[PDB]
Amino acid sequence: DTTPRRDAEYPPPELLEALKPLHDICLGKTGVTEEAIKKFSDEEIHEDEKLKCYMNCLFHEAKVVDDNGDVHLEKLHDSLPSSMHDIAMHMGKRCLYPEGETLCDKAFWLHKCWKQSDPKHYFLV
Amino acid sequence: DTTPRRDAEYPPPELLEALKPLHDICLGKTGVTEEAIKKFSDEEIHEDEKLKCYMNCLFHEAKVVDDNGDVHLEKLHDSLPSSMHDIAMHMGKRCLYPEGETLCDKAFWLHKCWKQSDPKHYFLV
Ligand SMILES: CCN(CC)C(=O)c1cccc(C)c1
Ligand SMILES: CCN(CC)C(=O)c1cccc(C)c1
Ligand SMILES: [Cl-]
Ligand SMILES: [Cl-]
Ligand SMILES: [Mg+2]
Ligand SMILES: [Mg+2]
Repeated sequence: DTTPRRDAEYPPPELLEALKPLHDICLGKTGVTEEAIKKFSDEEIHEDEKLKCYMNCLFHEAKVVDDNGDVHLEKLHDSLPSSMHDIAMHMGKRCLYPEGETLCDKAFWLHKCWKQSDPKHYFLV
Repeated sequence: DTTPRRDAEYPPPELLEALKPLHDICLGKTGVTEEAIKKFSDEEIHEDEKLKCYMNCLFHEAKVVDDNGDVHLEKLHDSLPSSMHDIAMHMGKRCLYPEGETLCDKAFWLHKCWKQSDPKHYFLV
């Protein structure tokens, strides 16, 4: 099943809460719309350059990046609730090696790869 | 459970069979001993420089490397039987980013990291 799962247990409320201030920071900086975030989360994969940089910004603000600003998938995994560790692993197992010229391109590459892999459990806020 | 699992079912016999010709090639190329391989597989981590290159050679001969000879973990995962997929996932989840000067160093880094992560299922032939 590919329908996004959105209920009281998933996405983990603690992760949603933790992401709220990072959302404020990154939406402020990039000027992405809330609509574009919601559509990417719950509807079709779509192209929006500010959204790509919004995705990069969340990784940077969450401190899940290396010295070059590239996503460090282990740091990212560590930062997620343990309840979603297995789902996350499977979502990212064919998404190890982002491609793209810029950090925004590579961040978007990751989100798109995850959403293609597990659209039910992929989300973005 | 940290003791190496060695029985008629695991390691998968079909994988051991497929590895045999690669072992012959790579031992010839690198000068590692049969004993050094068995010791690393079943006994303790140890740092034999020819073993490290043997490890690198298997990745090359198995065609699970990128254009620069670095291990491509997705390619590697796809080369393993389904029966090992989950074991390999967990074994590698904190071994994503090898460290080392040479390709032999990085290959050893991976094997050591896998063996530290799951010495029950880690093996080398
Ligand atoms: C270490 C986990 N992993 C390797 C398979 C990942 O790609 C991974 C890490 C964090 C978050 C997501 C969605 C995937
Ligand atoms: C894609 C699987 N993976 C990411 C978690 C790995 O590190 C991985 C891949 C192949 C073989 C082993 C032992 C680990
Ligand atoms: Cl889509
Ligand atoms: Cl798998
Ligand atoms: Mg020795
Ligand atoms: Mg050296």
